Amino acid sequence: MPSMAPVLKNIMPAIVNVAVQGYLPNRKFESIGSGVIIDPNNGVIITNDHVIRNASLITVTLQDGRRLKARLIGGDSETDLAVLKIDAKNLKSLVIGDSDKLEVGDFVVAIGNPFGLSQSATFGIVSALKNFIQTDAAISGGALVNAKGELIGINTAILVGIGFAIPINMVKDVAQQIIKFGSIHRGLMGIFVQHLTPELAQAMGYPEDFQGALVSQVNPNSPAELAGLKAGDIITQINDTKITQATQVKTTISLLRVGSTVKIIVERDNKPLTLSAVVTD
Amino acid sequence: MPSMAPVLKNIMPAIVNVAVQGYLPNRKFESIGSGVIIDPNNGVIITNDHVIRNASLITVTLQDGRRLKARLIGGDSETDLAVLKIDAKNLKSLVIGDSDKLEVGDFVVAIGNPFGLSQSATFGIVSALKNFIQTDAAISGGALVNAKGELIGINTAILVGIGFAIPINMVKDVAQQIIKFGSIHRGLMGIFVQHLTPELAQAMGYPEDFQGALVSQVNPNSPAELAGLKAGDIITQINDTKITQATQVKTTISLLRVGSTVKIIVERDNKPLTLSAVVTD
Amino acid sequence: MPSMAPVLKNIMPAIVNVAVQGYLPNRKFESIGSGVIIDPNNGVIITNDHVIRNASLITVTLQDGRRLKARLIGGDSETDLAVLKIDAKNLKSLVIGDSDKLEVGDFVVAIGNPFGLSQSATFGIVSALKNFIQTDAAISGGALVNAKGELIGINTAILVGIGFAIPINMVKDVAQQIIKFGSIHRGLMGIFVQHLTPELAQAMGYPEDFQGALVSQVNPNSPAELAGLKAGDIITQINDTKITQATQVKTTISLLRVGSTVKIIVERDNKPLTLSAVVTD
Repeated sequence: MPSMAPVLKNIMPAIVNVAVQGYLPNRKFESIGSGVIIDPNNGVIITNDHVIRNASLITVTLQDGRRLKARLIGGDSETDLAVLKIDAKNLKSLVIGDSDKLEVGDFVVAIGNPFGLSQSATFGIVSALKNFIQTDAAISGGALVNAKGELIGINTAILVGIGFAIPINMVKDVAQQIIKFGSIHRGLMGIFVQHLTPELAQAMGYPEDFQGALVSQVNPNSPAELAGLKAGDIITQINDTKITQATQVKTTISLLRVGSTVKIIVERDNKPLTLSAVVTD
Repeated sequence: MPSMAPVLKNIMPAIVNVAVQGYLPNRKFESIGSGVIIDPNNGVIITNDHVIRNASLITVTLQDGRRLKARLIGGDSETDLAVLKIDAKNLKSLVIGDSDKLEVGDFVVAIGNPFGLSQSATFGIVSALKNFIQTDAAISGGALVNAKGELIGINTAILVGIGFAIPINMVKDVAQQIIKFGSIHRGLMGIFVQHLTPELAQAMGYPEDFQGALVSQVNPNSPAELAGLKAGDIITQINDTKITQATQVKTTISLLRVGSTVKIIVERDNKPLTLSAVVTD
Repeated sequence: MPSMAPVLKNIMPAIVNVAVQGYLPNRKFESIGSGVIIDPNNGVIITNDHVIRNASLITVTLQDGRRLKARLIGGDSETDLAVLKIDAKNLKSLVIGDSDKLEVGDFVVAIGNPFGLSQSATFGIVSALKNFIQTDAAISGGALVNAKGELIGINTAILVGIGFAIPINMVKDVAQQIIKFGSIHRGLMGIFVQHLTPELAQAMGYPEDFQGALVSQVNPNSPAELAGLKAGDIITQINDTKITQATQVKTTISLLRVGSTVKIIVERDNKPLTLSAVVTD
């Protein structure tokens, strides 16, 4: 008589209810969702972008009951993710798997905490892997877990029998990014860029006066890594455009069609480099 | 290649289709549902309250085909349950489990008989245990069964991916209650009360002239059992109110807020007793 | 940690996307579905009737990517099935099971290819076997497969939690029929009839001038097989009606109520035969 309770038991402490006493910008509301703690030490919670939208107040009911004060570390509408910290003790966490293992047909359960007093679970499979995960489990900002009961995704209800989650890998990338900066910008060919602060600039033996976008992380098999591009590079110049702003790469790129051969001047180990690169529909 | 057919085979005889040739009170209708036989000897069927609502006629198609005459033993809108008896032979029944075992994540199948000629089955898990069972199996008055294929719930469609059932324990409580009386009233802190008939009154060595509500059954861990209250007690007096009516306890109680310290004079073994008790939101 | 990926891997080559550049009869459209290859040698694809409805163009994206030209071999609105051929090489196919094995409760996965670039999978069980298969897997013209990952059905979305498929047996019957003729007519008591062409007529040692409907295949336990009727018979005469047209059997039959004792003069091995037969509601 197989059952999913055995693993569910294990992975439900690390689920939190989330209430957002917010006003609606120039009428009150109370948006409420669920969330998940990925670091128990630094007490990091993840949740939906849209839940903490317009948040004046941010409160996290633990599973053991501890109603709490949360802090918006950061957001990512680009993937509806959102990072929070709660200052607290005796916090339990359960395992994170690796999305890269996800086959379709793999069994999952979507878990949440819609009412703070409690739990909630649905069942289906990985339906499709489009960067969405698709699933026939019913739907948010909660855990998605595999048949081993490992945290492999985070749930995001949007616009039926079609659940939708975000891989925990992609979700770790934005989080850890958002933690380390007012972060997560995303740009060309699966790369993550940040602002080259003076403090960074010089930290890397460069000058404070020096400028570019800072390639923070290049995701493998990205046309960027293909283009020869790595983390710690400083895009000085996409084509004719002097890149001295981090969000230029994007606005710059967006205004160029697919099948177009682009020249990124990166600045690595104190020397310029053109990089043969290519845009893709 | 695991499958649920093996147990389903076993537990489908005990499923019945139910047609209700009723009129609609001062236009005909024919409400139709499914039902389940819990006692094969006394030929007891359970079903939904709303199906037999306005029933002039009550007919039960067996699984083997025997269209039959049923009798409304009793109802319970309070939990949409409803108890019927069919006078008949060679009746088969399958196992009843224990709801108290139900973990969330546990696999279930919801079964029915919407067309009398036949069968119907859905799949999901125990989602939440609020006194509702929640489930992602699609939806009534039919069996819900565990992965061992045991009868653990009864289905009740109300007002999406959210099935809803009633635990077989709770369902046995009301049934066996309804059988033994024109029964099931429910009242304070998970207790069941009935009318102290003369016949009961004296049966318990009391007088016929004697009055109170008869505590018929106190459910464990109820604030009542906590309050010191047991089955066979006769609530003579909640607070200032002389309880000589069985439904007083309720109307009496309902008109008192939560966190309020209440005095039930019970009459046990021929002596009065105050009981320190407490209401709860 | 059981999972369905292992079998899904195996059975996804044989899934095709299907685009129908059609006009709408006296405005363009592009109806698009999924389909499945049942014969890899003759390159036979099956799909929905309604997808290729009004098809001016018929194109089949393979799973490996090969966009292709298809040909409408034939249709069957009577069961929404439709048969196509694509002229092509290196084509892979996965196993076909036998619907007759299908118990309710049996696990299935519904698979498709709604976007040609890709895959898509849902999960449920065989709910009911009415000649429809009912299922709680979400929904077309795609594979339905058992827990052994065998092709046991084909999907057909019509007019909620109620998927609907057509058994692969029934689906092989119409296909192989449609292949061998401008075929599939269906008629009395689970029999399949075709036009007695001269070429057939004489092929069976008969005359070219000779006429009747050709009983092409009598399905077992059909009242026809019960009526004494077999494949290769030539219904010369249902009752008073001279059957010399193949679709007469139908129009003939349809205009006769249930519980009526019918006389089919068949012509077998060059001799007439009345057959005692019976219609059924």
